[PDB]
Amino acid sequence: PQITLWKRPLVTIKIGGQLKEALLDTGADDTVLEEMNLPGRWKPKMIGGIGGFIKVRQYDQILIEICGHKAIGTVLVGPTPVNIIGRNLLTQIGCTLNF
Amino acid sequence: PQITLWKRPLVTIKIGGQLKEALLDTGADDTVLEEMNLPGRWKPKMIGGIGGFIKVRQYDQILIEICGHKAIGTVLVGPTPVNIIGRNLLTQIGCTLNF
Ligand SMILES: CCC(CC)CN(C[C@@H](O)[C@H](Cc1cc(F)cc(F)c1)NC(=O)O[C@H]1CO[C@H]2OCC[C@H]21)S(=O)(=O)c1ccc([C@@H](C)O)cc1
Repeated sequence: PQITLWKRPLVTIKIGGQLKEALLDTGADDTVLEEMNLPGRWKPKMIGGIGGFIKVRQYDQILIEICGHKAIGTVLVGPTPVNIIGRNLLTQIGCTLNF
Repeated sequence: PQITLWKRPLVTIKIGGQLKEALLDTGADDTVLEEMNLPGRWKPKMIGGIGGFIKVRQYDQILIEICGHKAIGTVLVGPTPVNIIGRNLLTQIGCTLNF
């Protein structure tokens, strides 16, 4: 799909058997999801944005189905206000910006 | 132009006679620029992100030429880690997401 930007670019995702809504975010290098129990081994990490930093659990090789398009990669889990699909996964589903 | 996301979608903007680079950010509702000298009256405002909130100076009806495309709209100036072009201006230059 082609998505205009008059509204937030929210898509439906499937991760860990759970269904969520997530913002397709070209301003995010990596994917950040609100707290969830994601199976696997994880390493602590810190990430920063507007307003400061949050502590997240770094998970590698996580399967996510983004708008029906499958991708595997690093997924950060922590206290983000919103689920964010970052460029690490946008590249796998072939997402481009167009103007 | 069509832009892949293997690298940050950074573009050159011209605002207030000054040249800057700014991130095309579909996850940002609003445009927020690193500290800069913008002529005009401005209103105090607070905006939130991953780490919390920052105080910014709000400038309305500001002209920006983003990658050679002209847009006029609100520009927030404050302690952002990176210059971000948000949806309020991306819609004006016809930016879309495509996958
Ligand atoms: C400038 C910040 C940006 C470049 C440094 C990085 N960020 C992405 C932005 O797209 C962000 C998305 C966002 C949307 C929300 F609705 C809520 C929220 F908390 C975050 N937008 C944002 O802060 O926008 C501001 C301005 O507009 C407003 O609307 C939206 C909120 C307000 S990040 O998320 O911090 C982030 C993502 C990933 C990493 C690692 C994994 O790489 C680090 C950091």
